[PDB]
Amino acid sequence: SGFRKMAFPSGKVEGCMVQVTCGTTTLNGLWLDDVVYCPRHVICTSEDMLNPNYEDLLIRKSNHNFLVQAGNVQLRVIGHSMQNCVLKLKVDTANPKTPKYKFVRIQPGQTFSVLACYNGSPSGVYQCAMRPNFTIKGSFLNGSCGSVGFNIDYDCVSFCYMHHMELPTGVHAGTDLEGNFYGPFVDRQTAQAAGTDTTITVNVLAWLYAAVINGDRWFLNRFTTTLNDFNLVAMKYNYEPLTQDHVDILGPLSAQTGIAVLDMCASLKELLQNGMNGRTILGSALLEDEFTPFDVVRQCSGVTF
Amino acid sequence: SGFRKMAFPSGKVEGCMVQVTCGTTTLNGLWLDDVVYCPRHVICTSEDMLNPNYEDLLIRKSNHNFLVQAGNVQLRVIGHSMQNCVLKLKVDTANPKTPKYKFVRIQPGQTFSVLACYNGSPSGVYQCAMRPNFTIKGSFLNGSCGSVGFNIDYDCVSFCYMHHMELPTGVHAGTDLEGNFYGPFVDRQTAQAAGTDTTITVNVLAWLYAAVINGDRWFLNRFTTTLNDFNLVAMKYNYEPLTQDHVDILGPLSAQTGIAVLDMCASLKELLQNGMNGRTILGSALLEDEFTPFDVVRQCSGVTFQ
Ligand SMILES: *[C@H](O)[C@H](CC(C)C)NC(=O)[C@H](CC(C)C)NC(=O)[C@H](CC(C)C)NC(=O)OCc1ccccc1
Ligand SMILES: [Cl-]
Ligand code: NA
Ligand code: NA
Repeated sequence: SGFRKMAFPSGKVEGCMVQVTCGTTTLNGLWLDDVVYCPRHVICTSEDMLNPNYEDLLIRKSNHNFLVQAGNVQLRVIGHSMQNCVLKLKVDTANPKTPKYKFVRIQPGQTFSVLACYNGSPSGVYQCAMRPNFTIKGSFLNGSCGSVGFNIDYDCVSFCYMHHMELPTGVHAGTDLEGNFYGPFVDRQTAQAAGTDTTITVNVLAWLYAAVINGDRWFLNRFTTTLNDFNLVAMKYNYEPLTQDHVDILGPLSAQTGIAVLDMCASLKELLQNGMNGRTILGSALLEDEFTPFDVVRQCSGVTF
Repeated sequence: SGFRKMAFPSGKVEGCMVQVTCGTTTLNGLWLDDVVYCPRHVICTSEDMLNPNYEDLLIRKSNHNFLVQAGNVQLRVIGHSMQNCVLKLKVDTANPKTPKYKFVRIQPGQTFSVLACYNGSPSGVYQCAMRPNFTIKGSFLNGSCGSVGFNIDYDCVSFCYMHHMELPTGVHAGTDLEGNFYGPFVDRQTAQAAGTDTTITVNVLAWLYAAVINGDRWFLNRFTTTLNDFNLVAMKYNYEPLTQDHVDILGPLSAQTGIAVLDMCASLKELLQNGMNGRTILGSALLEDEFTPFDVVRQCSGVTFQ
């Protein structure tokens, strides 16, 4: 028993992290097969970052202007190209530690593990969610750009996030590994802000199921509701709408615990309307929304990789 | 910016995890150099879990009664010995993935990463703290025994915990890597219970300093306190006593933020009295006590958001 914010084991990703330096800028790169992926703003000076013309800045660079270091070994760059907001540096050696992997783009509300890195060296690992406002509440300091987020399935690493920037409220923005930003953000030093966020309803419900599985039941009640009635409450409390697909996805947990989703929605309805009355759930005084239904099933059944 | 429960990258430990089987019992082992470490209760049988005589159980085993599997490879056991509550199986192959490592026994309040494993394969990684009552609040299922806790400050893995058991409140108990339990617990299924737990005061103060570093001051006040008056109040909320050692350890965070330690103590006193009035601190509505002063300096900027 027990329930913790749990990240995937990071070893398969650790073996892919390298240091990329261009001019005075050093950040992290991801070395897979014979290509190193990193943020394209590595080629910028501070002057450039105000209003960068990335097409123009890139032609001015040669393969020897990119210094790529895997541990204490320099990698020789033999080509360079841009894909959206990601730079792709072809190197002369395929990474022998390349895991089975694919690039995926995730949806808001989905969770992933972040391997925070500095100077090409992994430093920490933690679990995040893509927020509805397309930010992540990460923990990043200067030099963390190029750190990546991922999920694992059996032996396949699904890379979903590359870190690019911090917004004024202290939350973070980045791209998929094909260089497309999550959210309405750009890689230039202009006025940008996180939009108003909302709470991920289906994940709160998943975590209430985790609580019941771990013996925390005080919030259960005799009542049920309907999707329409509950979604009017969700809107009121800046919760994401609950769809029928969400209900279907929670089906397993409903069957296991004997609490129908709309039954649990009646519990969440009451928690939103009344609060927790001084009590806690799984050690939290807030309604936690960064566990997905899959995360709950995976942790409570001990799936391995 | 930001503040997360941050674990160490687990790869160095993943490369050491193996499966150990004796009889019908399978759990995890830790393969370092030519030795596999695992909980000695792998040699128990179902009928004899209350009062196992481990010396008598072990003398009846040969090396080939232990099946050690590293991924898809069977390792050959060529010797065995018991050290306290850990079994040490000598194998015929040194682990080529052995990191630089050491064994350290930790004190209550210290934190570490756990790599939860089943059948020698990793499931996930998370942060824990050694509670004042010598338990940890982990996430462990059947077969998780032999999973380990560790830190990796400066590219050396310090192993500090090996998982052995779950107590009735759902919390967890285990040993250091020399096999000595944390706390008064024994590897027997006789009735045992964790002591009343308390909050790790020095860690709460560290986390309040982290909040200031990251730009939040709403919880501070104009007051101060003596150390003794603080402890008289904090103990009424089941907080651990704050010692002069703890005050000294908080010095660097006090210096970076300009908030004297006993002034932060006065802030904590008021928070215990008032709650948060609908506010949060670093994304929490409770006072967090599983970040150490060392953890805050590890994760936070050296420059305060003034
Ligand atoms: C090993 O994988 C397993 C891990 C647990 C998380 C399940 N450990 C054990 O099975 C362990 C073996 C004994 C010999 C140390 N037993 C326990 O952990 C046991 C609970 C299990 C059966 C779920 N706990 C236990 O016996 O605590 C003592 C006790 C006894 C009676 C009443 C209260 C407490
Ligand atoms: Cl310690
Ligand atoms: Na109900
Ligand atoms: Na020791």
